[PDB]
Amino acid sequence: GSSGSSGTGEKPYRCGECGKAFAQKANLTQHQRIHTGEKPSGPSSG
Ligand SMILES: [Zn+2]
Repeated sequence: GSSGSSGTGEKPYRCGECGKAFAQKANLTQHQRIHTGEKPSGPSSG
């Protein structure tokens, strides 16, 4: 999935666990997953 940089302003949505932010919820909701049960491997997806 090769895409560019979507034109989005500030981010109204701000995570509650850490305090992150995102222009769209879909981006945040998927982020919270990082907190929900910490894995041994860790968030790398490299
Ligand atoms: Zn967070």
